[PDB]
Amino acid sequence: SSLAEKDIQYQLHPYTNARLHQELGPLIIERGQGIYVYDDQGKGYIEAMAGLWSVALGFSNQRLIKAAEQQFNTLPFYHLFNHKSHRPSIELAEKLIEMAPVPMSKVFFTNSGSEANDTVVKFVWYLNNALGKPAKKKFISRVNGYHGVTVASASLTGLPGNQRGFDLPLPGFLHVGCPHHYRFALAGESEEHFADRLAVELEQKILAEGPETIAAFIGEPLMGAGGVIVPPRTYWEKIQKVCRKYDILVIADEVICGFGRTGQMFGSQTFGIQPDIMVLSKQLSSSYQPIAAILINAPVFEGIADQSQALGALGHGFTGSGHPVATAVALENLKIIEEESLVEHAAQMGQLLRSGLQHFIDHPLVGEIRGCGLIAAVELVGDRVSKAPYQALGTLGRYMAGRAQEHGMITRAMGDAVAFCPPLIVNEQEVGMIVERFARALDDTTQWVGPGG
Amino acid sequence: SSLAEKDIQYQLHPYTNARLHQELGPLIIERGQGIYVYDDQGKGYIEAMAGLWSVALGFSNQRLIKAAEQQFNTLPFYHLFNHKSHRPSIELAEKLIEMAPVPMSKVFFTNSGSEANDTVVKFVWYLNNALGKPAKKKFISRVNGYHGVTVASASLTGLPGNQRGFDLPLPGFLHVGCPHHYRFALAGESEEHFADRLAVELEQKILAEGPETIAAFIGEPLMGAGGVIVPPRTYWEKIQKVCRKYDILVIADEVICGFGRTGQMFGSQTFGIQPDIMVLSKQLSSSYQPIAAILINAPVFEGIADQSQALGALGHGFTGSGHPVATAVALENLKIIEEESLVEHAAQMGQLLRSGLQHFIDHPLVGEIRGCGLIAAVELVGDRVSKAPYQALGTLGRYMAGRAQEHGMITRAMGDAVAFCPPLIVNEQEVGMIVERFARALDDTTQWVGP
Ligand SMILES: *Cc1c(COP(=O)(O)O)cnc(C)c1O
Ligand SMILES: *Cc1c(COP(=O)(O)O)cnc(C)c1O
Ligand code: NA
Ligand code: NA
Repeated sequence: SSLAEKDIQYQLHPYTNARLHQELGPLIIERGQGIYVYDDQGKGYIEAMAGLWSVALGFSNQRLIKAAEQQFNTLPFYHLFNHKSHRPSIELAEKLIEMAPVPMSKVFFTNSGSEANDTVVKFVWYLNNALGKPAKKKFISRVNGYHGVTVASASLTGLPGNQRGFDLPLPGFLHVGCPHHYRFALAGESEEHFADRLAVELEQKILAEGPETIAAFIGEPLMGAGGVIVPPRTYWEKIQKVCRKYDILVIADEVICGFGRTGQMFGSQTFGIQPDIMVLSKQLSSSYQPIAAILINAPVFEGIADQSQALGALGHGFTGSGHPVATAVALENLKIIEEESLVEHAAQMGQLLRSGLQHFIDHPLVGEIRGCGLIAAVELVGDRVSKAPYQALGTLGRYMAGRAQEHGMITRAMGDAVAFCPPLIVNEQEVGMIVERFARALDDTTQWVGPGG
Repeated sequence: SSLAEKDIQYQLHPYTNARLHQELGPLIIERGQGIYVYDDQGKGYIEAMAGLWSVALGFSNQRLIKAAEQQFNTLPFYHLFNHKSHRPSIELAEKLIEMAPVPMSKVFFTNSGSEANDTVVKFVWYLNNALGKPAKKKFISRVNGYHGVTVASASLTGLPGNQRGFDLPLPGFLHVGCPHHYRFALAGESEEHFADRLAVELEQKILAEGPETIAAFIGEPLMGAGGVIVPPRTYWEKIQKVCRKYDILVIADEVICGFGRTGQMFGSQTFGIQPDIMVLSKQLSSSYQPIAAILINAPVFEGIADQSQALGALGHGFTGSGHPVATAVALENLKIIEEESLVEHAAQMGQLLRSGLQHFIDHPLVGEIRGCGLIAAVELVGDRVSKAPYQALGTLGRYMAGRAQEHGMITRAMGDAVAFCPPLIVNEQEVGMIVERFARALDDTTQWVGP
């Protein structure tokens, strides 16, 4: 049996058509270095997605690899249960609290972003029980938001592909509108008037459900997996006013935006969010180890702490919570981002990426070019006036991502939008090569469609 | 400014009283080797729990550490989404399918046991929707079962500490009896008659709820975190007959029993279980990396595969699913357990542990000694005739576990029981030292409770 035949025989793949997988088999990735990965045929690709929006320092950072070795040879596993602790969890918790964009009290560690958001749901229910508000339990999130895949975190998620066939969302998980002006604003509506209408939708949902029943609002500052959706001017200001009016917690899901993706250290800084709770993962460790972190402010911590005393202990934790190798690698990762000024470098490389894509702004298949910092998308359309797709919605995105792969670049299609999220270490020539491979894929796609006009 | 002060300032601890933590601070563990860990004052402890029921090869296995280094220097991260793959995920999936105790079709990888059980809930809902049985969605688990801490997996869990204050369980997550003869059998009742009554309870729950509404039954072959509870003779045979009668999936939660804990490779082998689905973690990697695995049989795969075609793709996955460093370490871990014959070594060390503890069967505070393979527990009581606690349930267990720590041994209290789950590499004199530190803690506890 070949390695490809064994893959087909033995693995159920995430985010894959299992029947199509039995016919086509895998694309096997063998090795990586810098911004590049190589398949088992020796073909090289720029990883323009940094894997899954995550590999901040690229695929061969020797400082992360040596940090792992040193921790393995000291203490390769221990836990944080029943007052037990270890140095790497303590030093990473200190660094995260001291770099937070608003005053924060404590860190709780998990393996995944999905586990982290699931834990935030439990901690908010625990808190409101502790404060004697047993009705204050409902969550509000947005259409096309992504918050993970557990029964609870996939209920917060607003992408139908995460819910159809899974009996989700659960009761008490509500959704308001996707803040994408290009797709959901009225003809001739300003960004500010769109933001007004979204803030009115939220207030009317709160009043309809009963304000006393609404615990929390969760959002990505900029929505990643749902299409690199930049919210309209004044959205976060007006949404937070409505939340503060009804005593609703604001949760910033920073799993993609965290650690320099949007032009500042946090999406909360870029978009003027003052959250009660932050969720972090992905670039936290450059995905070299599975780890996520929850930051909670003083009021959230004090209520949980009171209830943990009354009930004997906090009845929650994962075996891997604060894993000493994962925390050691994340701590070294954050030191490198600070020491090499990668937040400022990423902001400069992002201006070059956006300028390169903007040469195609009057192309007949280019509907919108969006992003900020070092995250971007180009949304393709069959018709710029109607914004209608070529053939079925998703046809241009799938064709573009296939052509990009042929031209030695891995990008991700989100319907008809193709994404860019390269490693923070990308250099000026490499940004040039990313835009060149985009341009070759667009030329291929244009010849296939034949726009005329 | 001290490391302990920083811990108090910045960390919320799992399974901890946060206010008591602000007063006492942490016990900081600095380093480990073999079966030992050491605190920041240089004091050494036997890790009689193998960390969290998990560190099978001990705290200094150089083969696992080199396997990690080699994978880091090749490909330190990639994913399995959208047909992408990599060698360590493929070779581990092959090894897990070929070593399975019943015929299995496919592996799906997660980071944690909690994520794995949560994923099994979603996959069973997805399957029954695919088969046109939209009502067949309810799960049955047991009192004192432990299946993890997500909103869904803590609903499967049967321990009140995991549910009180969290508004759990969710609707459609049902619980039948804990199969613990010492606590729940009627006066006189044999193990076989206890098993009969538990099988009748399950059948009556299924009929009361509507058989067409019941998707799955989940159980640990023996219950770990809920008290090291060995089920009575004939339990698993009779429960499986009832499940097969109403077309109910049997899920074996092997997160603790997996890879030689119970005297055979799997708890399913020890207890004669033929599951449709298995869940694995912990000893899978000796916890050197966060990883868990779901094994599904042919019928479960064929239904999920058809639905993934109809809906365009399987709308489920974790960033870390099949992480190449975690899969590389787990693959090397399973090779070592096989090459060093640690299933048979663990079985021999387990007989020594259980025979050593049995010397204390007639101690006035010992209610029950239980175990199988290299997992055991001693339950203390304030009165052997009534089986009543001293003061309140948990008072003896808290004091016992604290005295064991003073005597250089880390054990875990489960109410008034203390647990034993040492690394599989434990040697004969090390088992002797574990029993001796238990004995010193028991002497201390006896003098404390006093006349
Ligand atoms: C990727 C992601 C998650 C989920 O993280 P996993 O580690 O894959 O469970 C949650 N929120 C956002 C915004 C994400 O991008
Ligand atoms: C520990 C455990 C789990 C949960 O594993 P985590 O990795 O801590 O989420 C599930 N089932 C059983 C039987 C366990 O012992
Ligand atoms: Na470079
Ligand atoms: Na050491």
